[PDB]
Amino acid sequence: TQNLGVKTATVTRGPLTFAQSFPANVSYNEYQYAIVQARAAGFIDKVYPLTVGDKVQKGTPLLDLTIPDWVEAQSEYLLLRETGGTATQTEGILERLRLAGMPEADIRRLIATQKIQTRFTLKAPIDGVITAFDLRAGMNIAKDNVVAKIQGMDPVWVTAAIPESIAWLVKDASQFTLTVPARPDKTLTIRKWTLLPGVDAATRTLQLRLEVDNADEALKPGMNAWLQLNTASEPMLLIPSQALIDTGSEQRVITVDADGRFVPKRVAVFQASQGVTALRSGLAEGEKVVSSGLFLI
Ligand SMILES: [Ag+]
Repeated sequence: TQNLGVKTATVTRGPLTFAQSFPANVSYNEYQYAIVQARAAGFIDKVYPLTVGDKVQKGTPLLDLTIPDWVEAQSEYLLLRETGGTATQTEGILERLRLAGMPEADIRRLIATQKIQTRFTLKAPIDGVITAFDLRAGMNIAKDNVVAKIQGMDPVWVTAAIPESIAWLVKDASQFTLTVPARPDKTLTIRKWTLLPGVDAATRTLQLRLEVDNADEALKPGMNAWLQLNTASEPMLLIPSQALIDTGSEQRVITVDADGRFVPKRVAVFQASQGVTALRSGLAEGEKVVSSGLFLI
């Protein structure tokens, strides 16, 4: 017999979810930078109040290079304007200067002020941080030289390493939980996600690129981060773990009959996890099973 107090569950067919944890490295994304490089070749000036580790916005100062060749060309052009000159010829000369590297705004300014144009302070393009920033004091610059570069933070990248098989299992962003030791947030969005086929033969792991959402600012490189990644399995018959009993080779449980009448069924488990058990053999889909309750022999 089995007096009332029950509770019930019904076998259903599904995959089992396996949760795994990996350690991510927080990194600055490569494409989100800005390289301030210089057209023409030039000497440096002023050099500003910057130290290589600073916040910058729209590049608003940075430094100034005064240049030789352009000035000579401008002077020749000015002389042509003063005398009398083919307007077209003057235009061609201007075009050559523009080609050399003249900023267009600067050329317009020179035309407006018939002032030999000579000194430009260049401003960095993006609101940003600077990755490399150390040259100073009037030095030669050439061709297109790095005036250096600026790092941006709208995005961030957290890297986790996965086994190849587990990685193939991946698919969808939802089975992704990201968390951090320093600065736990309301949470962190995962905005993009990618597997870089490059197999860390050091080990047999693929590299997972994760683009975190850095719009408010609480993110840095080499901070520490845990990627709790969710996974799954070919589908199996699933019972709600609690109702299942063995303590020996006896291994199983009770089947209802809509009659409210019980019975023993000998099931095989396969695996257990997270909160449910998956049987290899034993029960049929939809069969009823019990998840709470007690009764007497
Ligand atoms: Ag299975």
